[PDB]
Amino acid sequence: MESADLRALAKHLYDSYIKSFPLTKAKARAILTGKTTDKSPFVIYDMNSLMMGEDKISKEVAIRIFQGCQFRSVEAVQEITEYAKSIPGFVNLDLNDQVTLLKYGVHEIIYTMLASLMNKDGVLISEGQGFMTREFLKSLRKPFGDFMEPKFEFAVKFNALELDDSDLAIFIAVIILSGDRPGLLNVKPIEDIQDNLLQALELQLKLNHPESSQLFAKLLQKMTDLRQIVTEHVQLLQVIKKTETDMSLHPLLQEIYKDL
Amino acid sequence: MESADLRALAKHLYDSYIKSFPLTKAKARAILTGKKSPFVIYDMNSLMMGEDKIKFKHITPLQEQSKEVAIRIFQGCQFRSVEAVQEITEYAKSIPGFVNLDLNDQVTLLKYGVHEIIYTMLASLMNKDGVLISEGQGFMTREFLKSLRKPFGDFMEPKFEFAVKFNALELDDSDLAIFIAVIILSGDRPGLLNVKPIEDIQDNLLQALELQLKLNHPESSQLFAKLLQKMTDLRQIVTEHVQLLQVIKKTETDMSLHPLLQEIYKDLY
Ligand SMILES: O=C(O)c1ccc(-c2nn(C(=O)c3c(Cl)cccc3C(F)(F)F)c3ccc(Cl)cc23)c(OCC2CCCCC2)c1
Ligand SMILES: O=C(O)c1ccc(-c2nn(C(=O)c3c(Cl)cccc3C(F)(F)F)c3ccc(Cl)cc23)c(OCC2CCCCC2)c1
Repeated sequence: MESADLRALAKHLYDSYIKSFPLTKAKARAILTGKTTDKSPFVIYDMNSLMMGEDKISKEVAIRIFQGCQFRSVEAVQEITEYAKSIPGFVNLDLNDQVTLLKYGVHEIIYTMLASLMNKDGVLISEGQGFMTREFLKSLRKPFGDFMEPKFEFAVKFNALELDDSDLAIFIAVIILSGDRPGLLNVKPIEDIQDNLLQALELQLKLNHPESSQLFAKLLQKMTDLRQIVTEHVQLLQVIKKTETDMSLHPLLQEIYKDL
Repeated sequence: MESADLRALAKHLYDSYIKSFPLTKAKARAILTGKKSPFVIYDMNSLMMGEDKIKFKHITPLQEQSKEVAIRIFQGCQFRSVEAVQEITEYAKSIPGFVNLDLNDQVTLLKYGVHEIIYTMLASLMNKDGVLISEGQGFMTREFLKSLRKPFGDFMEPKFEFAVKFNALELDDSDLAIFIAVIILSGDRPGLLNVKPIEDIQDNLLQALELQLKLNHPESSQLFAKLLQKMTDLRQIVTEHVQLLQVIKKTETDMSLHPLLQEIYKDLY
């Protein structure tokens, strides 16, 4: 609750975030804007560029891309879980509430952090080694094309806030420590942690974006749109599963989606 | 370098050690010796009453957990160990020079060090008759732990065997604060990128521990050497520990936790 303490918490979370997520927004942005020789991605914009891309960096292409999304989402769940344990107080919570917070929080976080990998033309893949175009993703057949596009729609709006990794590290923590998740046993300790995270985010945004009016409020308003987009994602994903048999969901994602 | 620098480092680490860990050795020993009473778990019925009266957070039934007591206690060890890792990680940041290391090397040092540190610090909570749990609110007997069925009983006992020998050195919290730092700053962990600064810090921690032990146990002959020799018992039992855990997972079908819980505890299983 004191500034030094709030700045210390910000530094802690940023450092843990760097340790936990291999591909930061800062690195993604350097790749997307370029001007460098060594970091240029191979761009996948059609079927044949995809073929060449596998040789550089079976199933029907839409499915293969879906399985690529879910395999990375599972890895992201693992990275997010490691990050969560570094949030002060999280591992001391009731073990059931830890599961619950991760269960309902990972999806919102994956959307947030996916945006870091995206611009209006596509998304970085394979640790930034590839770039798959939005138009290619959107043109995937039957339900898959429309499954991909809303991730871009959110990302373009979220990215206009110009958050950097130091901002995102605290924002992600706030999302995880949401006391309103269904089935929480002890709301008060989660809310006490979140108030400290919210206080730290508030000061971080004031110091890092002093010219950005009410960025704190605008970012909390983004957490609202995240709740709606994750809801649409699950409903669409359920429909796809009840139509496509060639789709396995990783048992970790399978568990997260059950009862959700 | 100089005596004052080494004493300052000792005091800095001691002060941080107190801040980082919930139950110090000094407080634990007062409880173990009877100097009010912790709730005592000595059999199945006292365990049931103890979880119902006291809230032993690591041995409370989860959803999708084994109801078998031996498994529940085993997993409780793993859940507390997860908590200890974060405590050790926070302590590490207070060691002068540590946060300036390469971030990958900070991660590596903590990764390969926490097991040795958890064993070491567990000894502070243990005597030959049992172990303090829940910040000293409970005391679980060695006989109860050792009498758990199949491999679980034999998984518990080696921890007591080590602790009893380690505790004969009669280290206090000011000694342990430096010793634990020395363990973290081990230059021989696999995959370190820049060993030189890690050994430079460890050499300072070693000088500080050597002087600490001379001043705090002037009558304890070659205590510095005997404590470094305990790295032999520590490296060996962590090795044994890994083999034991493997047998349990490749044998026990009733160990299922919610996959998100499995992910949280993934480095300790
Ligand atoms: O690296 C990451 O951090 C990363 C993170 C996320 C995705 C991703 N997840 N995702 C989902 O639907 C999804 C979500 Cl958001 C949350 C949870 C579960 C899922 C799902 F299980 F259902 F999969 C996308 C849809 C559209 C798009 Cl463009 C991306 C995703 C991701 O994409 C990897 C590559 C996409 C292009 C082809 C090659 C692989 C990468
Ligand atoms: O408070 C602490 O600082 C504390 C510290 C350690 C333990 C502990 N760790 N441990 C391990 O096996 C272990 C080790 Cl040493 C190193 C690394 C990882 C593990 C493991 F992940 F595999 F778990 C025990 C075995 C036997 C016994 Cl008696 C204890 C431990 C500890 O136990 C708490 C339990 C509460 C419920 C009732 C039973 C004791 C508490």
